[PDB]
Amino acid sequence: KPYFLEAYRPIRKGDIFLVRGGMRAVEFKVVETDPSPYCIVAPDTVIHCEGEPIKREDEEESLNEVGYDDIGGCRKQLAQIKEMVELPLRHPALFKAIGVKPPRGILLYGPPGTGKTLIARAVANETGAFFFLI
Amino acid sequence: KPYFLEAYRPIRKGDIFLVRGGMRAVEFKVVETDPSPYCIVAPDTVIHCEGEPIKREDEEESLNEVGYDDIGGCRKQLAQIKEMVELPLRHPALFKAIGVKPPRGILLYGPPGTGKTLIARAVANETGAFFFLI
Ligand SMILES: Nc1ncnc2c1ncn2[C@@H]1O[C@H](COP(=O)(O)OP(=O)(O)O)[C@@H](O)[C@H]1O
Ligand SMILES: Nc1ncnc2c1ncn2[C@@H]1O[C@H](COP(=O)(O)OP(=O)(O)O)[C@@H](O)[C@H]1O
Repeated sequence: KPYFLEAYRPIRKGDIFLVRGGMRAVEFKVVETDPSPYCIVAPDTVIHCEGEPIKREDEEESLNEVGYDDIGGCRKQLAQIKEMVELPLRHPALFKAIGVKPPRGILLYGPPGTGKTLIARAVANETGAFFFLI
Repeated sequence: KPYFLEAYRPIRKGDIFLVRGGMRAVEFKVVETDPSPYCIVAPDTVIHCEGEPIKREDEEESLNEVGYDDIGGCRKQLAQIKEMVELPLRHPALFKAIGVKPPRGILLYGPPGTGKTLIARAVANETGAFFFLI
């Protein structure tokens, strides 16, 4: 109710709109909309208190995963990495269309607790590339 | 006799009131009280000489285990450890009820013969958590 209030948030059936409170981030999927396809939420809509844990479908990647929005203070090097390794993953057929040598090894050095593995996992999640840890 | 003397100690059947002397601490359990449930002790009560070793019940934890009363001179560090590890050990469900990171590793540095394992055992006995030694 606080979230929908003063908002008139548009919403389509199946959306995963997320709410935050009680220092926890819970996302509620709208399963059914009486009109279709989408609807505005109005304060005059009776509200429906069910609270059942329907398990998430396998195919979607949970919102639990990290992204570029979960890191701060390393914008310059983050942009460097993004521009360095954006083409070989989103455009490999290109790299087979041209004769050029891409990088095949990267080193990151800094004091511990600076967000290195976090950066690697964020980059992996944000391009769909398979991630392996050693 | 000297302990009940000048005392009128309140006493209920089954209590483990402890007596100390002869450079040893022995506790005598009252198994029978002629009136019930509790009573005061009086100098005019004849006394009974039995002195038989009935073995202690399994479920109760003996008085041999160390408590905070056995450690003095380290009040600050003991208070720090208590305030640090009271919640996770005695309120596990809460930490699942909120998103926060508890500590799962502690180091204690000091010269030998200062009572570090003593403190660990005292805390373990005072919170009822299982204790393992390596
Ligand atoms: N740049 C950053 N922005 C936000 N959080 C960070 C950053 N760097 C480290 N952290 C925090 O550090 C934790 C992970 O540490 P990590 O980076 O794995 O250590 P290491 O640097 O040894 O790999 C995360 O919980 C994260 O919140
Ligand atoms: N408050 C106290 N502080 C330090 N030592 C104590 C205290 N009370 C008793 N002791 C003594 O500490 C000894 C045990 O210390 P110990 O466990 O060997 O410490 P450490 O493991 O650090 O060497 C006992 O023999 C006991 O007499």
